Amino acid sequence: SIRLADLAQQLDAELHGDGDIVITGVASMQSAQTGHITFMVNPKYREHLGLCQASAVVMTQDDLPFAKSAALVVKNPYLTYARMAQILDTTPQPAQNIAPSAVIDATAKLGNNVSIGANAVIESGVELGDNVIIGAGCFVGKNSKIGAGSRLWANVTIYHEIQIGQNCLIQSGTVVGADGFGYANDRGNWVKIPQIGRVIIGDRVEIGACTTIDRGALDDTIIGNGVIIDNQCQIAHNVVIGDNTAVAGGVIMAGSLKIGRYCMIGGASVINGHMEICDKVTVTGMGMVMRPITEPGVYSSGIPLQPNKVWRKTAALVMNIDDMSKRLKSLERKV
Amino acid sequence: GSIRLADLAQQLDAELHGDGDIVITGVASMQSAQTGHITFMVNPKYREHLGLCQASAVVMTQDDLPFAKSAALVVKNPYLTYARMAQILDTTPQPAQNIAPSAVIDATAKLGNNVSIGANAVIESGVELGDNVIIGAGCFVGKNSKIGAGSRLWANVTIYHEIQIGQNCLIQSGTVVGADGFGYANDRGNWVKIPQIGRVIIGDRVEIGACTTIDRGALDDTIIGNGVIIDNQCQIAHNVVIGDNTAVAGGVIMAGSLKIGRYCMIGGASVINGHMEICDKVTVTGMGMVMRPITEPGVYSSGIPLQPNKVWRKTAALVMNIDDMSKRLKSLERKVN
Amino acid sequence: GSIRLADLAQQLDAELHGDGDIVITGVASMQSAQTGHITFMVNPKYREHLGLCQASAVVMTQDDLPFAKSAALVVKNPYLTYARMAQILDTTPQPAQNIAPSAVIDATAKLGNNVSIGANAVIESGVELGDNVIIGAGCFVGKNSKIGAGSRLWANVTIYHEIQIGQNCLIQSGTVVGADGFGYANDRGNWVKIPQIGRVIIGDRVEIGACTTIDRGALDDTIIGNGVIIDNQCQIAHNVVIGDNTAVAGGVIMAGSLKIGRYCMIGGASVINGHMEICDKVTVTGMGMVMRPITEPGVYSSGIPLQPNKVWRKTAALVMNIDDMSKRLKSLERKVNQQ
Ligand SMILES: CC1(C)CC(=O)c2c(nc3nn(-c4ccccc4)c(O)c3c2-c2cccs2)C1
Ligand SMILES: CC1(C)CC(=O)c2c(nc3nn(-c4ccccc4)c(O)c3c2-c2cccs2)C1
Ligand SMILES: CC1(C)CC(=O)c2c(nc3nn(-c4ccccc4)c(O)c3c2-c2cccs2)C1
Ligand SMILES: [Mg+2]
Ligand SMILES: [Mg+2]
Repeated sequence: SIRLADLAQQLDAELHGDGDIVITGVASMQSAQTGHITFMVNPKYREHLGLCQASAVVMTQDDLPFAKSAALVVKNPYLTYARMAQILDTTPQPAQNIAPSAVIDATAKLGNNVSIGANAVIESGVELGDNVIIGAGCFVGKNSKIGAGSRLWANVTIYHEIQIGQNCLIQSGTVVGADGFGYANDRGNWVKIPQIGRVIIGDRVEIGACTTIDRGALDDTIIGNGVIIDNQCQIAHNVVIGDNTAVAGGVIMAGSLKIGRYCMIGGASVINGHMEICDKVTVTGMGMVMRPITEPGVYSSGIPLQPNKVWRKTAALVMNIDDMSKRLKSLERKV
Repeated sequence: GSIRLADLAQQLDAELHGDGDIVITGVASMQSAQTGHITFMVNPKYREHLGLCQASAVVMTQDDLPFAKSAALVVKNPYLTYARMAQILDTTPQPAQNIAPSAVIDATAKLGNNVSIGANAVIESGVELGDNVIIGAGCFVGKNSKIGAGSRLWANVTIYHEIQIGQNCLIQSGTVVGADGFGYANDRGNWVKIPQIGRVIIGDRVEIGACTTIDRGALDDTIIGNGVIIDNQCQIAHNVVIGDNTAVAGGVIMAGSLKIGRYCMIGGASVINGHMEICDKVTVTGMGMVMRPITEPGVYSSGIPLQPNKVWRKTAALVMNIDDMSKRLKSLERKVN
Repeated sequence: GSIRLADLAQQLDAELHGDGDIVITGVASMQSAQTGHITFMVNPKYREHLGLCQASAVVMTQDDLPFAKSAALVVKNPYLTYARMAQILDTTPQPAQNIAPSAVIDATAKLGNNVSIGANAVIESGVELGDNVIIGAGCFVGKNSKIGAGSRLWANVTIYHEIQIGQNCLIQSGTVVGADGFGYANDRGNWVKIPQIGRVIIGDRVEIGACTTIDRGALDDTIIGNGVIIDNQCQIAHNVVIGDNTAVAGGVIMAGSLKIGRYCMIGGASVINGHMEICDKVTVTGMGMVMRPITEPGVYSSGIPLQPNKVWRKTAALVMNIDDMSKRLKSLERKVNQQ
């Protein structure tokens, strides 16, 4: 719990109402009860703010006239919401202290206040920084290093020789450092290319659940600082992702792709490899990226949904578009 | 477990034609069935082939009966009868039996009657496991989560904190329920984490495949209705709502705050945008690119399917330049008129 | 790990030019290579750059040799030689060594010689592990499953019951082999589970990436042939059959009862529908949408690639209205034909 006056101070918001109100948590506008602080971004929710039963509402100045409760005025309600939710976070830690069922190699190097959950497995030579938390059931492979403040939820797999920076967060089911998909071909038989590169993850990286990030073949797969990656993504060997880029759910990236800084890769996109995407590119969901992207801006692909009866005709016509083109050229020639 | 044919026929509400004392030991395909096996025929084209099936009994319709070359179980719906008899004769093991000494179970967890927990599973404080719940080896169940009676998790399932799972659910290995939704605010180009303090509510009789991820909500909850079936490798984002009885095939990727109605069918590898609604009784065919709300029931499709590469090159180049083609058509139309 | 250059050259069937007594400690990229490293050159545009490479030896072709600024191993196939020398000098650790005290192993399991089982792995009753099999930490191997000699599972792999895996396979972490196929009957709108009592049969020398799922069959079996390579995040549905030496890149989804032949190459993020067959020696390029059987070898493709969003908006609008474009074209043809 926190006093509304103290919360507004920490949030650099200006308070309009009883600063002695006690805030115990954050809630949506529709669910907020007494003690909750909430927020609004869309002006449509103005007309019925009197129906919201939160103790306080984070809003802008243009919103204040419509307020029907204590209000914290800020320039950016959504960012203030992020900050106040961190202050009022109820999320537990993946582990507390080192569990007696954890299996930790005697050559592991552990900092202070490291927590390791039940049945986690820590291999030889692993370095865990101060305040690192390893969840139940994780595996951390030989000589990997995890920087101070980083946290793995339950059942994360880190392979060997992996480097992870400070204050990262990796959700369950994710695998960092599996072999890249590298094979030579000897007369039709695949010949494995050992993948002896690594994965380097920077600081403040968040990776979702059941995402896979392969190690490089010789040099490294690199995730920049401040990158956020959603669930179900595949980051192939020797991919390089620039700082602060965001990758939404289910994105598949091929080997040796380079993505710049401040990019936004939409859900379920497919990005081919051995090419570069420049800074400040947005690919919208399901984008089929076949060529380098050299200019910033928003890019898209795909023919959207239609009723099935309509789609049948659309697809058949598109598949015969060469014949349509030939007929147009012939008609131009004749006219 | 072996069963007399007459008893199996009674449990299936089938009409027995043949020796009720035949002992059935399992279910098999028509081509693999041997003595002791029961099988089924759904396709009357195989009537002439039944003499090649070595099953001790065959489930079939009344129209099929004159063609039988074995004891027959006559039913109205051979396919449904097959599902029922396979359940009766199921050889699938349980994920665990009893409580393994290597499992780590917080003292405050509440176990119902006849709960089984497999080797090296981890059960956090405040967890409640209903009667007959089975947790597979190596699972994690997070703080205060509740799993209803008869639900079963295979090995290596991850349930986060404050998750509610109904009765008689089944969750395959590698699945993660309740990870953080993809919630971040942007501050001058830096991403600022939004704690995801909502939950996941999973209803009764829900089946979830392997390596599927269902994220918790930001403030309110991600909700999966009763009787929903979800295949492998699906992504259900934070604050998605999936209505009762909907089926989601493999590899479907859903964005945040999507609401899918009841009785929908979402084909494999579809991609569904967020902050929008799909009404009841909608079918999206495979690889559907769902970018806008769907407000009428029925069948919807997208995608330009495969062609020989030489042909595809022309299709793709012409589509990409279709604006020029459209302009040329208009210009030719004006010249002719 | 260290090996004299002359000995390495002999094991590679390479021709040594330079000091055979050089001690090679590992493999590196041309850009990263330092003393003790061996590297390779596949692209002759780097001949002028070899003086910037500080490897102790470089694998190259006879045509490259005049450009060398180091000991050289001359071979016909630098890329294949690299694969072989990377295997000889492999630094990849094993998933486990010996049998960990924290592993839980059913008394009825049968182990071959020199089996290793990692910490907190769980082995069910009736499992058979062949000689030199390695089971990583935290794995689960379900009842009666059999893993052939030399096969290795990395950490946190799940093998269900009644699964058969061949020799010298390799499965990366997070993968699930033998989960229930997506099988349901329907009773008045209620899904009725169909127990999936078939199996998965995986052949010899199969490599499977991370977080891939391969479901068991409904009655008969899901089958992966010998020498198949499957990348990460793939989905192989119940009763799929994949022929020998086929490669499947990352994120491919295959629906039930698909049959893929031998020597196929399935590009990343492709979607392959089921109850159909793809013949031998078919290449599906990335993101391919396969709706019909493929009966002739060769290369097949689908998809409309990326455009700037403002351009894409117009493209999508025109395509969605392509039927009207077709009707206008036919009408203009009748006019030009004087009808
Ligand atoms: C990173 C952020 C804070 C902001 C953001 O821009 C974003 C976010 N979540 C998304 N989910 N999906 C998605 C998921 C599944 C299917 C389809 C789409 C996107 O495409 C998402 C995007 C993007 C839009 C355009 C480029 S990235 C949250
Ligand atoms: C649930 C059910 C008993 C019936 C059903 O409706 C269904 C089933 N299995 C499927 N597999 N795939 C699939 C998987 C991967 C790639 C491509 C396709 C579908 O699209 C499937 C569908 C659906 C078709 C259209 C909408 S849902 C079995
Ligand atoms: C097996 C091999 C040594 C050779 C090979 O053929 C191949 C390889 N890696 C790939 N990655 N991706 C990919 C991954 C993610 C997104 C987009 C593309 C492909 O499509 C790949 C392919 C293929 C190309 C065409 C058919 S298979 C490595
Ligand atoms: Mg243990
Ligand atoms: Mg996908």
